[PDB]
Amino acid sequence: HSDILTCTHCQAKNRVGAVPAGQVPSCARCGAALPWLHDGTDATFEQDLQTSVPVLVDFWAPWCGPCRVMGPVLEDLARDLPGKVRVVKVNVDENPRTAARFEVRSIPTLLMFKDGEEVDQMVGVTQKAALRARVEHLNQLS
Ligand SMILES: [Zn+2]
Repeated sequence: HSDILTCTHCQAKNRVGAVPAGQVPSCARCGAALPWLHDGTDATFEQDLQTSVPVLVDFWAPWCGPCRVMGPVLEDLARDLPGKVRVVKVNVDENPRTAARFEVRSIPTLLMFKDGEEVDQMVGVTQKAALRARVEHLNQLS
């Protein structure tokens, strides 16, 4: 599974799938760290968690009103913190095993993982500044 990550600096489209642990996606044209935001599936979820950077898993659905608001916020978060967070979007309509696994009840639900373990949970709309603060906090590496 692969997704296009667009470089903020030179505009290059970068098709990126699995990322070796210890590394973060970078632009193949100019070298800059990419905004690491992409779709995740039941099939890919365990691999999506195998990174060092904080992993922000966004359970969303087409019919969910607040998801239309939260999408752009997560997009800005990944752009502002390129390579310091991995945003994994999980369409619950299409990925029922992972939604059930984490006992998702409200849409949107945002879960934050660190080294494979759930470390935070945010139901409903969350301000981007609070998200940024929790991500930099986790980047202290704790
Ligand atoms: Zn670039």
